[PDB]
Amino acid sequence: LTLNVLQTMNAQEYEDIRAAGSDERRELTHAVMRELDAPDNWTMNGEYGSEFGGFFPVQVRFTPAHERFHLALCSPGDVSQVWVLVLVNAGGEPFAVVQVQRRFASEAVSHSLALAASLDTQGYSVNDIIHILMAEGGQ
Amino acid sequence: LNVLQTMNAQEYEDIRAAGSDERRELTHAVMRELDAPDNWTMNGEYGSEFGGFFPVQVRFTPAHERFHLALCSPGDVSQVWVLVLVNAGGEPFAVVQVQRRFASEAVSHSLALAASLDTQGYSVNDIIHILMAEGGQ
Repeated sequence: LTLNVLQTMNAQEYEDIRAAGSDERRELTHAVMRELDAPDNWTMNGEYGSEFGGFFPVQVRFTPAHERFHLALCSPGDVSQVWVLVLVNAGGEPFAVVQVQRRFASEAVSHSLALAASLDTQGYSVNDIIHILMAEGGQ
Repeated sequence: LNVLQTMNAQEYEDIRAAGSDERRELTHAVMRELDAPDNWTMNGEYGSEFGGFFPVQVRFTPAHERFHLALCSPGDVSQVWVLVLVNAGGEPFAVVQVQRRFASEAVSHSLALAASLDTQGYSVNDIIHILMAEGGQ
């Protein structure tokens, strides 16, 4: 499971690995995470069962230490044809899709995360962080 | 009911954005149109305890908790209502039904069929394949 393999796989092929089993899915999740860089003092966690809702064959969450909000990277599958990066405030609002990608673009995700982090450190509100990330994300 | 059918994805997100009270009222209005099968519970997301992906998200769960279904509203993530079935452990999983416009009776019917098949001892894999046919997926 190289970066190129992760990029060429369609929505059904993501659902196919989830369908193959828990160990197969876990492998896929780790390969996605291996391509990503979590910002300093943030945690990065993948979903291995349905603890994150189970909606996406791969779901990776990135959370700042204070945990006021998180971002979730959601893979192609039955729900969405494209990779989706969302920002969710605790309590569900504000919320936005800040970026969509047709093909897995790893460096782009990590940069948006790096941007989210520094904006957070710099004391920007969640609303302002969403508005900025959407512009950075072409959204 | 008619307002729910008439609202586009962006109005769903505008209500969640307006505030927690406004979102709660929208969640309850959706839930009021639906019927949970006997011995199942129905719960709506009020914050981000179901992930917060959808302006309205309603979960339907049998008491045995081997699996559940979630109805997910239009918004940023999806232009359409989706009904998904999630097994314990995240697999098997499927979208069993998609709706461009909220069809409350069709959701309740799909849920009653899932409950019916489950009692009759169908595997979750088989319930998925059957509900997808019933749901037009």
